[PDB]
Amino acid sequence: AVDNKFNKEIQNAVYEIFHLPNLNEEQRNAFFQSLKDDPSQSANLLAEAKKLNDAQAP
Amino acid sequence: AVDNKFNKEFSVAGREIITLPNLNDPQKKAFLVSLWDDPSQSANLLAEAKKLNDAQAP
Repeated sequence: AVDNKFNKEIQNAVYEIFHLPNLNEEQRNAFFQSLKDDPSQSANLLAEAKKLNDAQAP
Repeated sequence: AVDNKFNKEFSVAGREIITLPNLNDPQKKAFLVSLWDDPSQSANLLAEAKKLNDAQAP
């Protein structure tokens, strides 16, 4: 029984998501809720966040 | 069993922390880990981060 805490992965995804300047507040809240519920999916969530950030660039 | 909506508080307070220009990279990351781990402490953490930022001003 391996205890995977994902400390590095979570903290990296959080820091990067906060720096994506084109996300809205609702989007950040959705990503953080999904990460808290399933921290194994940090890479999926960060990739999606980056894609939305870029789609919402002025 | 109250849901304290601390996911939304993490999002709002975290953004404020990362927008403090005079904090360094490990300082902002230390604040964010504490916030993620205990979002009930958001106001205390934000206050501490603001005082630290305002004090490290050029």
